[PDB]
Amino acid sequence: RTVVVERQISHPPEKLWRALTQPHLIEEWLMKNDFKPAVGHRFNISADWGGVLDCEVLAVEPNKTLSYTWNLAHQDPAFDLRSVVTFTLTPTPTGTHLRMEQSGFRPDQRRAYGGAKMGWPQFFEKLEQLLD
Amino acid sequence: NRTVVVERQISHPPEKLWRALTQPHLIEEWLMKNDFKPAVGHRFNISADWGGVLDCEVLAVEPNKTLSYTWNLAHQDPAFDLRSVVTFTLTPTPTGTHLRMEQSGFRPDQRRAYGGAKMGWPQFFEKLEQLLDRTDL
Repeated sequence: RTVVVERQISHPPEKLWRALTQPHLIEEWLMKNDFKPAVGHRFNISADWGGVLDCEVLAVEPNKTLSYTWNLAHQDPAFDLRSVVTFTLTPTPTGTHLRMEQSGFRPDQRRAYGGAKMGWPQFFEKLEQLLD
Repeated sequence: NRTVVVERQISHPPEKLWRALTQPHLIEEWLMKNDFKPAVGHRFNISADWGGVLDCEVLAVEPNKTLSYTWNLAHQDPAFDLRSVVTFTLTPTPTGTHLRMEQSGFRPDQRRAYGGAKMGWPQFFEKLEQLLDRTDL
């Protein structure tokens, strides 16, 4: 299954791009992370309570495309997530159109699938609030 | 090995607080998704919408007084390989209940984990107090 979220952002691509690629900015709308805009770069996204995700930068195309894995190794197949998250920025007259595609959810992971459709909209809201 | 301690004075009776700490649908309100059960040895998970998950096991249960369970996450990187015990202690007071949360098991090589819990628990308790107030008469 794939979770897709799209939104029209009222800011230029460069400004959105920074909020998507700078650690301290990502942390504002997302959470703690050691992200770096370099293909092959491995990093983690974690929460203050201990939860953590394992990621690797897959593709980087300044102001246009950003993709990285978003996984968690777990003995329980229901929580053993392997996915790809890809941001696609499309410049428009008023700002930038942003699409997020997260792929890889298995039928036995409704929890992760559902949590993604619920959480991304919130993550986006915090991102827009940040840019505003 | 360090331990995180957080205390709060809650303006609600111990029984009410106890329910919010032991009821799945209530725990999810201030904490997150879970399949908790007030039974010693019971294994469960606490998971987030973004994919994060913790493996837990009930260790001790003393109605309206004490509650303890493991709070772990197996990870290849020792910085994230968390192994800890969370224990809640309820002490009846004239205006409500005094709550203490002790989470021990933090290794000296897990600086980020220790600090995250220090400011993470205050956030959870804030939502806990909010829940107790909105569900009050």
